Amino acid sequence: CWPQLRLLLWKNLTFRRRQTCQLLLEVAWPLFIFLILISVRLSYPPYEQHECHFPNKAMPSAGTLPWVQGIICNANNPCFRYPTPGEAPGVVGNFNKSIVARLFSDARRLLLYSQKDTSMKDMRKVLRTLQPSKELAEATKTLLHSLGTLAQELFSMRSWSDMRQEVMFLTSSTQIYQAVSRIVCGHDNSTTPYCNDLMKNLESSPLSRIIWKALKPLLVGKILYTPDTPATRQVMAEVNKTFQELAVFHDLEGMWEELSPKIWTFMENSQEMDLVRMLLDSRDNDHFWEQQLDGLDWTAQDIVAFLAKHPVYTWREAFNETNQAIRTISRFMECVNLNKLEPIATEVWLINKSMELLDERKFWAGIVFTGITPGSIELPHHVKYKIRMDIDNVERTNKIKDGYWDPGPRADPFEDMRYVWGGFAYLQDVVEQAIIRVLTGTEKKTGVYMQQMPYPCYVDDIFLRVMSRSMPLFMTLAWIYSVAVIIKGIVYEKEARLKETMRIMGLDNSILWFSWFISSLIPLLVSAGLLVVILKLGNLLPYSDPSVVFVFLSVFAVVTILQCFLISTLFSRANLAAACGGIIYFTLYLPYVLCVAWRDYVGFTLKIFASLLSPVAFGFGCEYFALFEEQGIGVQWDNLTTSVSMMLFDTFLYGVMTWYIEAVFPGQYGIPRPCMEEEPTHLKLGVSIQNLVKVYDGLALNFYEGQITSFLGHNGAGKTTTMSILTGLFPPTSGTAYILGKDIRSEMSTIRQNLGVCPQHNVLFDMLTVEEHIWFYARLKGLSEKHVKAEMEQMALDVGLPSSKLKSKTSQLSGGMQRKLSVALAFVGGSKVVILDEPTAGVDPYSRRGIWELLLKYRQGRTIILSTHHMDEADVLGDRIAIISHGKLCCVGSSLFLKNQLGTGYYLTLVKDVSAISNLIRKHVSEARLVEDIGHELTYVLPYEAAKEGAFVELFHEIDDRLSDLGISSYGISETTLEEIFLKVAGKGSYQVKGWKLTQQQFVALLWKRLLIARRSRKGFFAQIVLPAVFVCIALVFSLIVPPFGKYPSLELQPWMYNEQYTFVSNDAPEDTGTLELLNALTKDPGFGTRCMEGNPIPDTPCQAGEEEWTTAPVPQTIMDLFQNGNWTMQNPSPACQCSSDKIKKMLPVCPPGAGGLPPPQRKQNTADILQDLTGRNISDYLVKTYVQIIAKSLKNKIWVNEFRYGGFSLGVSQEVNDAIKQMKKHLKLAKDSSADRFLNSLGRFMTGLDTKNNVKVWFNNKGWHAISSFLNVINNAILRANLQKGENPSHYGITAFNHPLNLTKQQLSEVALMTTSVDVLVSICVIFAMSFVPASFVVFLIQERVSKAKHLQFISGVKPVIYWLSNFVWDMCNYVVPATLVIIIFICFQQKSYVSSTNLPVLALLLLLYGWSITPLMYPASFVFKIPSTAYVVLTSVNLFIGINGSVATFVNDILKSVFLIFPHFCLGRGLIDMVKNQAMADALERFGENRFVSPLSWDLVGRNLFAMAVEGVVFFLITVLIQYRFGIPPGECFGLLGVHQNMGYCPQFDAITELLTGREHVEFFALLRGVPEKEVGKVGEWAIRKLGLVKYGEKYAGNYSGGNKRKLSTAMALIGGPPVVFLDEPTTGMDPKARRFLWNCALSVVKEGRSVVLTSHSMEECEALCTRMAIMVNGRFRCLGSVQHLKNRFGDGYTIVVRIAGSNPDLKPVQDFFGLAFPGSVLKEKHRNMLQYQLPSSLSSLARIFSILSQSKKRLHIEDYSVSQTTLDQVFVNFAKDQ
Ligand SMILES: *[C@@H]1O[C@H](CO)[C@@H](O[C@@H]2O[C@H](CO)[C@@H](O[C@@H]3O[C@H](CO[C@@H]4O[C@H](CO)[C@@H](O)[C@H](O)[C@@H]4O)[C@@H](O)[C@H](O[C@@H]4O[C@H](CO)[C@@H](O)[C@H](O)[C@@H]4O)[C@@H]3O)[C@H](O)[C@H]2NC(C)=O)[C@H](O)[C@H]1NC(C)=O
Ligand SMILES: *[C@@H]1O[C@H](CO)[C@@H](O[C@@H]2O[C@H](CO)[C@@H](O)[C@H](O)[C@H]2NC(C)=O)[C@H](O)[C@H]1NC(C)=O
Ligand SMILES: CC(C)CCC[C@@H](C)[C@H]1CC[C@H]2[C@@H]3CC=C4C[C@@H](O)CC[C@]4(C)[C@H]3CC[C@]12C
Ligand SMILES: CC(C)CCC[C@@H](C)[C@H]1CC[C@H]2[C@@H]3CC=C4C[C@@H](O)CC[C@]4(C)[C@H]3CC[C@]12C
Ligand SMILES: *[C@@H]1O[C@H](CO)[C@@H](O)[C@H](O)[C@H]1NC(C)=O
Ligand SMILES: *[C@@H]1O[C@H](CO)[C@@H](O)[C@H](O)[C@H]1NC(C)=O
Repeated sequence: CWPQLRLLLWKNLTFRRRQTCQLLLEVAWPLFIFLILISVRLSYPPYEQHECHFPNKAMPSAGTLPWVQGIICNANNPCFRYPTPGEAPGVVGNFNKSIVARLFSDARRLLLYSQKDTSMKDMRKVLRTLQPSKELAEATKTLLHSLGTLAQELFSMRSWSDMRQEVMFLTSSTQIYQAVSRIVCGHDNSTTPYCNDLMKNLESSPLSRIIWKALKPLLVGKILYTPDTPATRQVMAEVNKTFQELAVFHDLEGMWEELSPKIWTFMENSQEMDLVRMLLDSRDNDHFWEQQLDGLDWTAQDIVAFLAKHPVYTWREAFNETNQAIRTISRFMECVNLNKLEPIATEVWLINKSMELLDERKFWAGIVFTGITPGSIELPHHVKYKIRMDIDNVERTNKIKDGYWDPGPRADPFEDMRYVWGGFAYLQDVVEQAIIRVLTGTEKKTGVYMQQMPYPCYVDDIFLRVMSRSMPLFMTLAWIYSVAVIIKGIVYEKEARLKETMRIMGLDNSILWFSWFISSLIPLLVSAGLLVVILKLGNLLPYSDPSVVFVFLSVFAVVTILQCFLISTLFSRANLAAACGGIIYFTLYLPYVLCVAWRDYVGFTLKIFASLLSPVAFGFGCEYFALFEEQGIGVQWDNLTTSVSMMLFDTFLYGVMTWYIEAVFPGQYGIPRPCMEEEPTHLKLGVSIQNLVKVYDGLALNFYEGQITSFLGHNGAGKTTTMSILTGLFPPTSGTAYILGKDIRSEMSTIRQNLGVCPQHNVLFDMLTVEEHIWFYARLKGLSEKHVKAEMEQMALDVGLPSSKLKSKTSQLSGGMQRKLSVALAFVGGSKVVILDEPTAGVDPYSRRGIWELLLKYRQGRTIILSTHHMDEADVLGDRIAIISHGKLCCVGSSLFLKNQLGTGYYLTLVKDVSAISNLIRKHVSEARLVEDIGHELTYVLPYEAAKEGAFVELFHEIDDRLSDLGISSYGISETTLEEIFLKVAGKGSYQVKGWKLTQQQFVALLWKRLLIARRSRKGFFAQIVLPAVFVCIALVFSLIVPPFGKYPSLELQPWMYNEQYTFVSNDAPEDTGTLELLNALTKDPGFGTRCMEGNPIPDTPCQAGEEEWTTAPVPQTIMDLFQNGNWTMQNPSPACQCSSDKIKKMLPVCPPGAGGLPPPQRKQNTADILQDLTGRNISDYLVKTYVQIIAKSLKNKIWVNEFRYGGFSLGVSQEVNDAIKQMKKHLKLAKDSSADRFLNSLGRFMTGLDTKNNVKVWFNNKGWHAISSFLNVINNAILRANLQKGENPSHYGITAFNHPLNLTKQQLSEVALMTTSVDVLVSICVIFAMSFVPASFVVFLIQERVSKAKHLQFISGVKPVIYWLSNFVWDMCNYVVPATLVIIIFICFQQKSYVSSTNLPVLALLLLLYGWSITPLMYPASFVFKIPSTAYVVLTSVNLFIGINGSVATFVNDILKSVFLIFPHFCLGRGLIDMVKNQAMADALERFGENRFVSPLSWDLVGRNLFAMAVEGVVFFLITVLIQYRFGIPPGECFGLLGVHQNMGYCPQFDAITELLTGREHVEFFALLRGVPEKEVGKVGEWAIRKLGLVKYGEKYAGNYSGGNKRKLSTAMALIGGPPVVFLDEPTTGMDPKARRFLWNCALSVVKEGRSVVLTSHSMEECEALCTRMAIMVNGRFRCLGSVQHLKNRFGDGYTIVVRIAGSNPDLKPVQDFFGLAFPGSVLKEKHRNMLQYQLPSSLSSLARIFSILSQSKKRLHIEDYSVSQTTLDQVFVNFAKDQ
């Protein structure tokens, strides 16, 4: 079994090598795919980012100055890469090095000191006393002390010394930025054009691009509120106070203008300044000043120089600088809108005013209070308010998350930070604080800070994940090509009956399947190894062992090969299977991507039950590979095992299914599973049949060695069954068959080793040479190398191709040479018993004679068993003819015995009065009669038993005597043929219709034929109507699940919008009662917010009742010992872990347990979430470590990891001045209703609104889109509930905030309407792909009818092919229209207002109609150049899909492009659909906004140009299709057969040309309707033709299910429908059966005898000599008689043939042979047998009387028993004419 496997492997490798066309592409396709993949990979490098923290943002309630400082400088999330000091639980600053803060603190200190200072009083007292004494010295000392204290207080500021330097340095790109960052924080018709171009150059400068967007809605915006309720009025007045807190710079200009002259005259010409300047320079005061100054700068000399009078830095310069600064800050503040408060009556007017202000580019958010009942009391204890703002300034409310998870803290300052720079959080906090202050009436000041949670050193490698999760597509493209190739190969080897021949030679299917598996696995394994190598080298899958991926790809190759072995058992056409394999593989892989989208509810059992396919298992393996690759550790030898096990189970299942289907459902050739002469005993016996039986008798026949015995039968008895049983593959019955002494049922393998079989089909492999065939067959026989070479040389010498030009050439020989080689190949191995099956089927007589010579040369003891339907072959070759019938043996014996036992007498033929010759013959012969009389031919019959006494000689002498009297020109005599013995043993309409009505009749006939072939196709090509239907159905059901992408509902800001989350509360500095009560109110019965309190005022979220436990999670002993080691302080409280080392890219840092440090006490807060106490713990490090470890643990299980925590809280701790200011205002220059009073009040308010007792940091995760506002509302509600007194039941006390964006403007609606292409193009492509399936049926029907089936056969008669094409187009439109209408109704069923509208439906309908009308003729010329059916479907579908994708990409993107792309109807339909949807969307947007537009879609600009374009395109395409086709002596009753005007000629093609879906009578009815037969008598003509050509019992049956004889009879019936004067036939009886060819011959004779000549061409000379009368051999062409029949047999024919048999036997008589040789001089020994001789006499036919005389005289002397004399045949004359060429 090993040499056979080696031979099969060699044959497969040689088949693969000799092509040199598929293997190089099989190698280059995956190479190109992976090169494109690595080229795309090299363009997207991985994005690495270090771990970093974010600063804390200050809200307006935490002070105006810190809020402004946080807004201005740190507004870009610098991600400082280190824990900022603001994240510490104690300090909430990070603005300690600010200069503005120091200046404000120094100003506050100076203001507080100026009240207690009384130096002015002492100076006035000294001035009054001076205007020496005792109290004068004490007064002077007190004045000096006060002056020294004032100087020490003034010189300790040092704030203006830096601000002045900064402002002079302000008046190179990074220098100004650094100066601003140092001065701020740490490290047109409406307004004047001044602020206009100020803002213009601010937007035009690359310095405030991140600051102007945040400062625009602060000083330009405007706030509106509804309704006009006194409670709303109070809360908005509080908001206005909060806003005007920073209005101190407004009333400063008036104060400066009022206090400038006073201070000027006080410093210029006042006595106080004079006394101060006089007391500064002296002899003893210098030491006092030097001591009081403590060595600081600006000594007394500088003091006198600065405070001098009439003057380098004098106080006048500082005065002018202060004046200029006040002037410029007033000019800046002049256009700062601080009156942003507008009350509106109702909501719709508020929205209208909001849109109007948005059109004016000055509009901030608007508050809408719900449930107020205008006219009410202070508050209803539950305030509900919504904040409406522009969609470009707030986060979207349609979704709360990004969808698919990805690393990254989402900290973009502009794209995902609209809640900060948009102004939502600030205004929300202000409104919440105002509501709290109005509800409680308290004076507490609690600040709120926004701290963002840091991220633990993430990297971005999304491309790697996408490539590793979408691997199967690129991994299986080239493999789909390869499996298509191998499927084509398998189906080609199966269809050519090669597997049946291998099984006949003694081979099992197991070894064939194994050889195919190996030959398909070798190149697949090579490709898998190369792909593994290129993946390891190209850094596409690094840190991965090549061995595991190599074995994975090997298992994938094995399972794909077994899938192909399963699929190949369902097809019978090589090209069709090759085209369908890739589609089947694609639709079998599609389940993987279908399941990967809905994997949220996919269980393990469902995955296992769905893992019966190979692509889904490969996808699961690739997902596991990606999961183990994204963490940098890779996959090595250590899920995947389950995937490999499922793939092996799939291989086993595919193998079992293949073994089952091959047995139960085989092809059209397999078997499905649930007158006796004396036997010559002088030779050897090879086969012995004894009582063979079957399923519905007795067979006793013996075959001898040195004889070529025949086996005849009607193919209906037990002849073919017995021949098959003798060859094996069939279980025998209760009988015996001893082949060379071996029983069939006993041993079958020993018999097949020496048994040659030659079936009807020639067995020759393609791409192979004849010497390779000989070698392969000889090696499969079982011979050694020397015997193989000897047999090859002998066969090359015997066949007749001893030349290197034919031995090394492929199967390019003629049919005769191929048949001769196939016959000779059955004699390899020295087989002692051979069984032939119909040799020389359709070869010319020369190749027939050659094969006969080869068979006679291979007769030396080989037991040749002939089996053919030809009688002349079995007569001239069969030595013992055996004819059986009815399953039993009827006759057996030699040719002479069978002809002389039950045959008829000789047949004489005279070729030129018929009564004189008949009377003479009846006078000479006893019982003679006339057989036939045809044109120049008279044939009679004579009894063979008569004329034995010597009457033959006298008759021949009488004929030769008066031969010139009669008109006979030549005479001949022959014997009885074997065909007669085998047969003995077993349309007109009375008038023509050709004319004007003939065209209409042909049109209606073609339409009727097409309707009949389309109606009877319920099982055939009927999917062309239901497949586009379901395609459009699924395309529409896919378009009803996509959101409109233009809706923003009212989203309630609550932290419970997510399923599960973790919270935390950190009580820092637990020594204050306020922080303790705030923590209590935050962790009391009401809970965090308004989730559950006296009910559930939030939809679809009920609260839990009982959950209260302060428990700690267990900890292993390892971490316990690690932390008992010690040295774990606040700084570095846990072992950190590195991330993204060199050459190792890690998505998240992995490190051993103990990263968090300790499990904090967790407790469920009765709100579907748990909180953990983090008091006294490092918040940032703990959060980072817990987040990274939780994400790692959740990703290690592959459970679609999502966010873990969202928010947490950290509580901590941070009038006299006002009183002093009031005293100063009253004490000095007191006034009222002036600018000074207002400025002092504003300054006092600003100084008061900057100190906060306690504060809370709200840690929020920016991954949640609405996480900051939710927890802000929560902490505001907690602050509200903490400020309640006397126990007001804080359960029903809460504040609810909403987020509802305003209505979209015109531009936004236009962009939303235009952004629908991403949905429209998919529907357009799906509709195009569904509608491009109808013309494919028409084009494949045209291809099927084009290959000599119906086109040329109808063109033979007058059919006017233009009318044929017109009828085809009409029927295609009528078929296309019904399906188009059905699709339109299906579309109409659904409610798609974009199409069902009264202005979109008829235009949609006519567009589809025109698309069909234009696409029908486009594919018409594609059927011309296609010499294969059932294959253009997939190619044309791929071309249409490519054109559709090209049009879609062109529409995606221009005028000239759209103008020239109109030639494609798919592009036209796509553009029409796109324009229709766009017009509908624009009209809907205009109706929604309040406009009116009635633009009809039928305008020539939008839609209507494409319609005319497609119409003219279809017209010119039909014209081009019509023009392409055009490319711009035989007397009556003479069968003049060529032995090499349209309506009056009949034609019969060689190959059968019938439709497989029509009946027998319908064919002749259609052909009569085409031949000008009236519709009235067309049925009578059809019935007449049916009765003439037989098959009456099969008149109503599909012609496709007929047999060869039935198809030939149908062709003959069609050939004589109209009754032409001359009918042309080509091979009428080919491969038929006796008793059936005689019927066609008699029909032809009856046709020709009625005065209608026939012209028949064929290869069998027996049919020609039995039918034709004049062998018109047109060597020179045209018409030329070649001397009839008998004339040609007597003129150029050979001599006679005499077969003689001796009376004596055992074994023969040499004297008879000697006398026969001595009698005739030209006697040749044609065949010498035992008791049987035959001889040939050339050039001695004219003396036949003398030959008969000598035979009669020698019968008694030579002891002759039987004799026979016959003439030459027609095939002998043919080979004689062809041998001399
Ligand atoms: C919670 O836990 C985290 C870590 O788990 C703690 O964060 C640690 O403490 C500091 C955070 O404020 C970090 O100190 C910084 O370290 C930087 C690293 O630079 C190098 O440091 C190494 C020593 O590790 C030196 O040999 C090198 O020469 C480098 O200096 C320092 O650069 C940084 O110094 C600052 O530089 C800036 C700019 O020059 C100055 O303006 C500034 O004044 C300061 O000098 C600073 O020393 C520390 O690295 C960080 N991580 C670790 C592992 O310690 C938190 O502190 C914990 N929470 C609490 C409340 O303690
Ligand atoms: C809300 O505050 C604004 C300014 O903070 C107030 O507008 C001031 O008063 C009148 C307009 O009512 C103007 O003459 C002033 O110039 C405005 N600005 C300043 C700085 O005084 C407004 O009156 C306040 N409204 C309510 C209802 O309190
Ligand atoms: C608003 C009014 C009341 C402020 C009055 C205080 C002003 C006039 C005084 C107090 C402190 C003084 C400053 C003290 C220090 C210096 C640094 C020196 O190199 C230039 C002069 C300069 C800058 C002085 C300018 C004048 C000064 C700013
Ligand atoms: C006789 C042999 C040598 C030639 C056979 C032609 C083969 C190689 C060509 C002709 C038609 C081609 C197919 C046409 C359609 C498709 C569908 C597409 O989705 C995958 C490629 C696939 C499956 C092509 C594979 C290669 C193909 C089958
Ligand atoms: C900043 O912190 C320092 C301590 O390092 C402190 O002295 C200073 O007052 C702080 N600045 C503030 C709170 O503005
Ligand atoms: C805003 O949109 C809502 C949503 O339907 C609609 O009811 C309202 O009339 C619209 N208002 C304006 C001014 O367009």
